[PDB]
Amino acid sequence: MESNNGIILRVAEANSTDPGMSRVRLDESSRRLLDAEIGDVVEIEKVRKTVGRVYRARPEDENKGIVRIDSVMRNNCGASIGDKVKVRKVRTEIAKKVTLAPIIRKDQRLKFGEGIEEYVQRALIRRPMLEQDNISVPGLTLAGQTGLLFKVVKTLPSKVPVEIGEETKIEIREEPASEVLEEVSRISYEDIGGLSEQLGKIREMIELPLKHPELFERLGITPPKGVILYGPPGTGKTLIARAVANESGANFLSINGPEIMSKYYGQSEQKLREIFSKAEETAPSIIFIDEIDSIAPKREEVQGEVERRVVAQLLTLMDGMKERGHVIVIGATNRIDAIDPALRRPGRFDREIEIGVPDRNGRKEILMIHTRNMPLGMSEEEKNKFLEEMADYTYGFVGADLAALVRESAMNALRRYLPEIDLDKPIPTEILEKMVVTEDDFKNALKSIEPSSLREVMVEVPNVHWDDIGGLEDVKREIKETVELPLLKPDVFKRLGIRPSKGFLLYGPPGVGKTLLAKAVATESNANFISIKGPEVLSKWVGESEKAIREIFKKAKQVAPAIVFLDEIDSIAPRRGTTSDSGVTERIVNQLLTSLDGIEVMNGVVVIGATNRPDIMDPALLRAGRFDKLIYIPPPDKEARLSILKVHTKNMPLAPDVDLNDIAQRTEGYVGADLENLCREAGMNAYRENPDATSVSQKNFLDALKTIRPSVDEEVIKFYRTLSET
Amino acid sequence: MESNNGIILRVAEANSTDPGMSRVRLDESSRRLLDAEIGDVVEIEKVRKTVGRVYRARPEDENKGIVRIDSVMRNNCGASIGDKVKVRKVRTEIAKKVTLAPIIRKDQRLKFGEGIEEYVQRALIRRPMLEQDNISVPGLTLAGQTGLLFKVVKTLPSKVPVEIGEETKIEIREEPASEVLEEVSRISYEDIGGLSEQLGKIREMIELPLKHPELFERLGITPPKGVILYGPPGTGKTLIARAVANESGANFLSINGPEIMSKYYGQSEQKLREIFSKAEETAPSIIFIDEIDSIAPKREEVQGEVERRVVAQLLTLMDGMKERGHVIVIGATNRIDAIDPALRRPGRFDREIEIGVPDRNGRKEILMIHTRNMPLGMSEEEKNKFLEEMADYTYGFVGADLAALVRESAMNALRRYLPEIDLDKPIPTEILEKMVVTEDDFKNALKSIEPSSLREVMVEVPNVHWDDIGGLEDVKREIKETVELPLLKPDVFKRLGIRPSKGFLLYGPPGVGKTLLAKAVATESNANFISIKGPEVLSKWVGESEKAIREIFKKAKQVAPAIVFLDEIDSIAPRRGTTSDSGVTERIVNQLLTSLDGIEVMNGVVVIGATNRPDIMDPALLRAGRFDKLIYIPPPDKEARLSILKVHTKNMPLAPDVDLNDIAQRTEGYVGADLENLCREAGMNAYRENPDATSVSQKNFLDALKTIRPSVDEEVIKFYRTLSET
Repeated sequence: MESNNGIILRVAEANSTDPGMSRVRLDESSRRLLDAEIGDVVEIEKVRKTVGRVYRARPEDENKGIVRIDSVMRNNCGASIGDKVKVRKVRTEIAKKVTLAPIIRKDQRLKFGEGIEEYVQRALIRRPMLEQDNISVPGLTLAGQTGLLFKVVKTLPSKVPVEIGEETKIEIREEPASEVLEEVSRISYEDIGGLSEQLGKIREMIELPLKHPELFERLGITPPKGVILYGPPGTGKTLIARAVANESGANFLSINGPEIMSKYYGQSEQKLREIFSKAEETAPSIIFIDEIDSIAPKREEVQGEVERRVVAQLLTLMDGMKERGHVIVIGATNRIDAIDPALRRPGRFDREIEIGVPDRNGRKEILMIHTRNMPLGMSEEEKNKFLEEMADYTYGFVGADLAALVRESAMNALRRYLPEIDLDKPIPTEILEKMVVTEDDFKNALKSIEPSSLREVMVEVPNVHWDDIGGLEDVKREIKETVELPLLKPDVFKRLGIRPSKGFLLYGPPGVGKTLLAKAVATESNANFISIKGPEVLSKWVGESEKAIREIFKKAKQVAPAIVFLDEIDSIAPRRGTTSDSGVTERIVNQLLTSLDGIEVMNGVVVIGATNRPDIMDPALLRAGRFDKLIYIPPPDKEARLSILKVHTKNMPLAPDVDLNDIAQRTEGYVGADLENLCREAGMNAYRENPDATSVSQKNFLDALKTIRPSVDEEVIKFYRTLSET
Repeated sequence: MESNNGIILRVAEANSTDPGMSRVRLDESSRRLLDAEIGDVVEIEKVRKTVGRVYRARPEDENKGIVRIDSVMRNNCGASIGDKVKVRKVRTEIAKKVTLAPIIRKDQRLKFGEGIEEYVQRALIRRPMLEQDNISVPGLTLAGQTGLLFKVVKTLPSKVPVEIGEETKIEIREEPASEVLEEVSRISYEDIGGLSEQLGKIREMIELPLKHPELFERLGITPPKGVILYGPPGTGKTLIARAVANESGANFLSINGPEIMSKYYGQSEQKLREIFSKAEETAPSIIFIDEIDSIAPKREEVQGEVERRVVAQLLTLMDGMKERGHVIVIGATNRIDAIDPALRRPGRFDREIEIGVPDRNGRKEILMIHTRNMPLGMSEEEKNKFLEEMADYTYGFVGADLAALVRESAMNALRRYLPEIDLDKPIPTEILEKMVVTEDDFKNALKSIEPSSLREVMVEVPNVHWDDIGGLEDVKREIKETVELPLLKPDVFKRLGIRPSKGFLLYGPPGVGKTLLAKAVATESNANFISIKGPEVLSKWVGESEKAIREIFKKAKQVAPAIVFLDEIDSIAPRRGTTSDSGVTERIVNQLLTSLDGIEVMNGVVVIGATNRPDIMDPALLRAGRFDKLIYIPPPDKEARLSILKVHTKNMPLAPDVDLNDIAQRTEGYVGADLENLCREAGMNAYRENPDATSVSQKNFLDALKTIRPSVDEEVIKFYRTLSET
């Protein structure tokens, strides 16, 4: 990694795709170590003396220590993670003409198209080029068209590494050419969109079984056997295992279930045994069984004992290896519930990896992986497409869905462009210029979408703060003491001999904006936001997943610290019946008690219940340890309402035409959720299509005032006041 | 003990690993009978006329006739536990130069002698050594490498024992040490701290077949043929057996069934015959079948000719015993009902053993086995390496989880250490010196885990006494005569005509601390505790474990004297529709009724029911002969409530200005739960919620009065009484 840089620099993976390639991100403080100015061309040289020369370029968030590098340069130079390099300031000259040839292995005799306008011109923008070095220019969504690998057979400035500005003619030969360098179809970690933390968390964790073979194979420590993967597919499960294989240098051997179901009675097992034994003798290699869940579900529900021994044998084949051949059996599955206890015991698989559906941050990264093969990407075209925009329309979808989604974006572009022009056997050059991906390609691609999976609550943080919602400072001032302090002050409550409580219960009028109260304490904690809505219980009540509902806490336990917020969950108790068809409880209700009582009072997880109809609960949540603290949400008052109105209403334009005091007298009946609606509705009455300098007017508030009904009654406020007594 | 507490003694194992491997824990009289006192280095000579020196040490629980000593010195000399030893105090000698060599197997040429400064130079601890001594030092990296073993090839003083002072120079010649040996890495009795009574039983069972100096003619007993193990495997389960072989010095054979079941019809049998034949030349030896579960599962479920011939071959192995050459048969399975009736009966397996799960303690003694190899001799950080603080957190898991947990703990530390430094081919000293353990990594690793516990009940005895909860001296005096006396005075009963009762049923308001009432008498009875409650019972229902309900009594029966406590048995009957799906009855009650009638009270079991509403359920549990005495728990009262509050206030700081009499008299319609929360909620007001350093105040108990509200109504409290009258 780092020698105290300026010569040996730590290599990282580009968080962007970068313009072209040779553009390489460095830090101002790091740029002084090699002593040059941005825009300069520097050459990085390392083991094998395989080289490329790149640009000194901007940082973004970069720590002083890293260098964001594209895997293309790494693949050409074969750079592993955190390698050591020799960099120096080099004088780069002007090219005259460079003779290139496509890779026949990857092409298979397809593209004769003339790329002087497209590939070449793109290559004419400030790209250093090396003779006898294979380099690629991305872009061009698939017609059969990618950034195509071009090895330099000759450069007119013979045996001189040179840079191509915009004058020179790059030479497209199309002549067959063969090299040793690997087909880049074998991927890199960067090719996996995933997430940062997730991919990283999995990266260094999947890094340890190998670590790296080069300087350290095994001296201290030791391998912890195999690995397991969970969850539905991301960009892919086979891709994650394969990306680890390619960069690591170990051979990649795919073992799947259907191959075992193909042949029986020693035909598959001997074939599987041979491939297993062949993997070690051919090591380094990666042994990966995806469908093991299908072959080894065993609760003894399946049949064909001869089939059970086969996988129970593959388990015995693993420990037959000393871990001296440097190969790992990597498992994968959709669910951990399917495992046989044999897979569970250490010595076979002791490692656990959860593949979750990447958040918008991940889908934002997946947009880049696709825009690497196609135009129209953020900063790729000078017109900027902000990645959060496209992510706004992707909900819980994965890479395979985004790919299929982008595949349709291009397919539509194809469906429009090509058929109207049709085409012939030769691929014209013109079609590549006319080809333009449009923001509509996403629109028409979004027209076909669907979730394939069952919902399981996920982490997030809002922007809410105490000021973002007004009123009720008394309960608010208490929430600080309840949640934040046990996290920041675990050692205090020991000296006090006072044992805190796990969680509390918010109860008050229906729909006070109770969700906002959770979001407020959520952002404050700077932790993850987990809210269990009724509909989620409904959805999980249909699939008899009430089991899964307990993993929501388990998930909260592993991702801790987090705040698990239970909304309306109380309804489950009376749902079938309170005492009617069930006495105090269901099998679902006890699950909350199991996880809540089992976990310690002070942990990274914070439990918050919310019920605005608190009596229909069965007593379980009321008893000690079961949500002890009873927190009542009283309705806002004339000052809070005035204070809640002023906060939510000033997020848009405002004018003296409507004032806080006069409207406050008009609302005695509305909670945080209702008040914010009045502000929007009043603005929906006026319009800025016809001239308006403000989004609100007193006449408009009076219109919304008529629409909304002061549903509050001192009667409905009495049940809570009387109920807290009973 | 041993016949002589003087020079001649018996050798016993160190119960705590301790730094004292080179030290020896020595009783106060045993030293006096020998000679001198604490502070003297001693020379020990024993059977085989091999010697070693050590430093003595202070007793705590020791009895004169045992000197608790490490396996290192014994394994170095090669001695087992129970051998006779000649100990004396001698001169403290010193080495001018000393040699040490690593093991070949452990190395495989992986360490060239770097590390001299971090280990040995720091290893000069004034630990008495011997000529050609084999010394073990802890250290290095973890991820699961065990203690670092050295052999002394040379000590510059010619053929004399020495103790290591802190000056001397040291030689590492990169020379051989041993390519073969019985090591501490090869496991020992000490490495497992969970077995206490079980390990004891195995001794008479392994010894006599190994024989031993004490017994040959074998009065009574017999050469037991086989052994069976139970419980989740992988933690000690596989290690226990191979540990009995290493310490017994017998010849060990590990058997893997699926690799035997690999071959069919005559290829497998000869392999089995060879494993058994192999045990004949080594007879007496150790046969261990881990896969017996998979080898003979057949209750008539799975068919085929192979499983009957392989077991029949195993059944043939039971007849092949000459009994003068007797070899041990050990096996591992997750239950007894899994194997086949032929093997269950004597003549093949006459010994069937349950291997349980560790307690917070039991897990703690598994930690020091791991901590032995962990750096940072002691922790001032948060949790001291007196390990009480680390062990108590978890609901608890087996050693494999702790191993993988601490295995990843040192890994989390490595993640912060190594990736920043990385390394080159060599591993210098400073790197090993800089890195040390940190408890936060154990917590970060605690967040990545799984609850290996599936369905089961660990038992214990509580600390609750009658002082923890006061009031109702009549019921307090009643539970004593009902619980204790059946154990203490069953004979007084028969002479005068009364017979030991069956059980009694507690009932009263919810959350009065009724869960503590049983724990209170449980401490007085000094018996084992069992809690039968809904979340646990329903957990059996989810897994259709109802048979296990009977196993709880049977398990409480083998570990008896024990106490079983049934609360929440309410929720059991109605939730299946006591009156809804049947008239009064369900299946689960039959399990309790069947098991309740099947057990008996001379087995050390105390049947205790607890019910909030003794009506809705079946009269069986209510009728006498199942639950005899009926006990109503009335609500706390001022004078008793006062004492209970005095029990709470002595756990936290206190001020004179607060008086428990007045507030207790301001409190009405409350159970013990509200108050134990009250005192806590009050203390929160004074010190932290109001951010001061100060002890509580009367306003705080008044502030809690505003927070707390009546729960139990005086009218229903009368209803419970009238309800009981009927």
